[PDB]
Amino acid sequence: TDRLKDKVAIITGGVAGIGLGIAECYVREGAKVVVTANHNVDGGRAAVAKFGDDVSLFVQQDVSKEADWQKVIDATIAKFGRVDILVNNAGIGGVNTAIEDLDLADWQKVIDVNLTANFLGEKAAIKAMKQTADAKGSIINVSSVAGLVGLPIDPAYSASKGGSRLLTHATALNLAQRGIDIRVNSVHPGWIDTSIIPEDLRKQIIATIPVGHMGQPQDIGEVCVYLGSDESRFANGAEFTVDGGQRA
Amino acid sequence: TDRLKDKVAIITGGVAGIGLGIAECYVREGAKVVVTANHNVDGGRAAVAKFGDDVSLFVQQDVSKEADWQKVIDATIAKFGRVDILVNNAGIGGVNTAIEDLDLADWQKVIDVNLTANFLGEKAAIKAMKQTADAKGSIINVSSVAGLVGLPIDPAYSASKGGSRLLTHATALNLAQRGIDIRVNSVHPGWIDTSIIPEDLRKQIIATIPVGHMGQPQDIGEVCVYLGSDESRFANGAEFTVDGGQRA
Amino acid sequence: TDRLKDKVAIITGGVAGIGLGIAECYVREGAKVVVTANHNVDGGRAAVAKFGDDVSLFVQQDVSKEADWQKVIDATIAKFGRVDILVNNAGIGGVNTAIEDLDLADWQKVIDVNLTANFLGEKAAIKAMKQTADAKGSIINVSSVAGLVGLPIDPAYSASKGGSRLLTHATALNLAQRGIDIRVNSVHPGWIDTSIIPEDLRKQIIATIPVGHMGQPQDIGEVCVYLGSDESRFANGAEFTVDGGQRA
Amino acid sequence: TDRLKDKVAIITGGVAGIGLGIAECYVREGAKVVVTANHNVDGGRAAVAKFGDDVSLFVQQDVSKEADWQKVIDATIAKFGRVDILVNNAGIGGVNTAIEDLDLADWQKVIDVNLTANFLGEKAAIKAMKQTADAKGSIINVSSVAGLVGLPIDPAYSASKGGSRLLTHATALNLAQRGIDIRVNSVHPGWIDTSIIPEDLRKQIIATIPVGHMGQPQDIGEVCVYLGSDESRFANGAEFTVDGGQRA
Repeated sequence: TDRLKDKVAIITGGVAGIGLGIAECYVREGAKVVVTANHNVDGGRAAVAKFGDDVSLFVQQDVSKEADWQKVIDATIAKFGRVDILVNNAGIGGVNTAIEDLDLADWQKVIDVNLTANFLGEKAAIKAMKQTADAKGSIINVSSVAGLVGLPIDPAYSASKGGSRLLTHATALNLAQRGIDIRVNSVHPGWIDTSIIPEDLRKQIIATIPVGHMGQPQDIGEVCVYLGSDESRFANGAEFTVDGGQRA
Repeated sequence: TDRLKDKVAIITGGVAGIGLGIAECYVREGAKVVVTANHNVDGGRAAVAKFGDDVSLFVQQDVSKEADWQKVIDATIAKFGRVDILVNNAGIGGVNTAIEDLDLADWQKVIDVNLTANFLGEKAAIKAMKQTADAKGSIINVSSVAGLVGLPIDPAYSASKGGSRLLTHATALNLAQRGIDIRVNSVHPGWIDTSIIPEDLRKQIIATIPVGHMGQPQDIGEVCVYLGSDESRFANGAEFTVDGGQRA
Repeated sequence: TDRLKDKVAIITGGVAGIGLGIAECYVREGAKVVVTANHNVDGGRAAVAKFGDDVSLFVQQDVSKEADWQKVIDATIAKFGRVDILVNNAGIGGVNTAIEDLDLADWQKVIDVNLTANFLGEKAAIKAMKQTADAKGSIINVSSVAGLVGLPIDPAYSASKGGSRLLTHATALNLAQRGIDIRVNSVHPGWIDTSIIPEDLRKQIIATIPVGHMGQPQDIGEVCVYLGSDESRFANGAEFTVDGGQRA
Repeated sequence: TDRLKDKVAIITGGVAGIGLGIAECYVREGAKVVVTANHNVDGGRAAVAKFGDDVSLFVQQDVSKEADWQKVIDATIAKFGRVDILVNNAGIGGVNTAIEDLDLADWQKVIDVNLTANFLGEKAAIKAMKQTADAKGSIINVSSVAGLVGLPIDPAYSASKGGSRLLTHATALNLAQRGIDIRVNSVHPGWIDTSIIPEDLRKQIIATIPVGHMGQPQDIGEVCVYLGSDESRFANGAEFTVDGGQRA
């Protein structure tokens, strides 16, 4: 049995790191994937060549732009006929700079990409699900437990993650109350082994993970398979943490 | 499939309702199951007849009794050679009344069966896992939405479920700190339709569920497959809520 | 009395509802209060008139505008020579629409006023405290219950209060890590009786409050007196909920 | 102008450390106090002598004992005529024992004292408030953020802390549904400097506190003053954390 047979999924930030692991798990389970990225178009070439252009498609996308969402939706439908799943995975990370010295622009950019872009994606995926999937679908909002090492001191990153969490709740409820079978859940990765970091951090990172190591990207992929499939038809407005016990 | 190939699972209260659902999903994925019940001996025979002698075993068990835990471990190792997964699913409602009118004995029964029994089981499962499974395994405490938010009609229940949720955190961390690869996680079902009730009560229950219908036992089963299998190797000390939006 | 003796506080949204309640408690306890509004000079005059001219000062303020924070700060130091306390109480609801039909401009306006404004105020206040109070002080982010559980009718409000909440945690830790004695906490009001409202809506709001009645504005002020004074010197990065049991 | 004027409060574990801090704040604010202790009878007599026996009383009490609860209630009414506040402060800290090595008797002891005792106290206090204070009162369930220095690894401590959290919510709700104005809330102390400890232990402890220092007993007493008075009449089923940002 292929757990995502004929499902069509949009995965933002989908050609590198965590998003790529989600794409790999999805393709493995029989799904068609549209993977997107703002700048990494060669990442898109590589993914499509890996998966095959019959089951995968790359689209360039800046998730902060309302216009690129319509562009991805149209490209997804044009290629695959429908939209069943949105994985909002694209996000920018946390920095350790003093809060009183943070420029508005740097704050606003994080809010745009980590929070507002989730809203925009939801809105776009919901319309396309009502239009092509009999108002049925699953939306997954991905946000790391910690996006900076040690204390979550990045006010922008933390704020946008907190925003994303409640967005998920409110959206699942906003839909449910009008009888629309579109589930919205959040996934919360701890520390995944993708980007290399200085050893005075990497060792300091692992020191914060009870199980003594980092996750792989497919760890996050596996939970997304669950949430994307009808195995999770009664999971809604909920938070799914895969963090090696980081915030236990 | 076989997402649980050659895993041996103990499932307490596994012969009816949610527990039977978990057992059905487990058997589907190639697991061997030991299902237990305190009173429902005939439900247990029925389960083994439906699954088969070769992959299932019924052991009568009062989860509150320390000796019954040793009994199930003994029977499990004698039958299947090892213990890979414990699902603490057995539980009891509690006396619906005014808090200050609750008898200590009624309070204590609920604590005994919903909380202390979980600890007894973790302990028994951990020893069996170190001895027969190279100190690898997965423990799932089936708690309740009532361990996340207060249940007005039954505070002993709420208390016991909030306790087993935190027990889950501590146990996972206690194991992880010492390098032991036994994961502990909690599952929080909302309303699952498992019994006949008055239509008045059913309406009241459904009003509290945003999606407007109770879940089914296999909804819980599915998340338990994910948690019991190696797919969730980086999920630890975490809470998995399947409640159709109830506490969103 | 005199629990806030010789303290100077800026209270945004300070001339009506919750904020006026906070100001009333603050004045009562010996504080100098700079209350602000964006479009309520009439409100700001009655407050100033009733508090006196020497204990209260009114300033027009758009909390979303970075320039107005400077203006308010400057005028507070002009009048009272220091800043000890900031109460981020200004906030707005949004459209009560279906999520897929919410215009980005409506989303953005809620995020600007409820979330980004809080960050702007924090920057402003931290700078003023560093120089005019020996880097000691208290910031109180007035979020809401909507920042703890989802508000179906307003996903942007939920997202923003969820954001305010984590912003609080992050800001408190950012300052503490640098040995700066500026505390940041959030307060989460449930339903407080401010507007006049129709009986039907009243009855159905009161239906969701376990204690059977809305709170008063001074209920929020009492918890803010505590958070503003040195009685709470060890209260940091925490959440303070006064909601008549609404999210219990 | 005294904030707990004429109030009668029972405070378990109220003769040393944190409990004594709560007692000090309470007497300062005009309350009459009954402080209790299991073994520390000398401390009990000291406290009453310090406060004066016209405003205080000491009763020996094992909070796990149903009968001792009646004893305390009986003595309180005998001496002060009524019961307005209960502070459940008695409690055992945690240990670093391996989960699978923990004896049932050791587990049970902590459950009895840190969870079941809160239930027994709530039960006794509510009856007394109904009978002598017109079904008005305030109940405070105190449980510290950490029971151990490092990771929360003590299963019994964590489980009882989890259960008390939920007992607090459910009890508040159980009462509110019957129109009974007894509020139940929890208070969560961080590390409080109460005893002589070795400097390496102090170092490890402070390492986990973001503000870089322990609190003082009266930090806990101040928040308890707020909760015990009518300043917090709309505060119910809620958790108040005073921890220097320890779990922020």
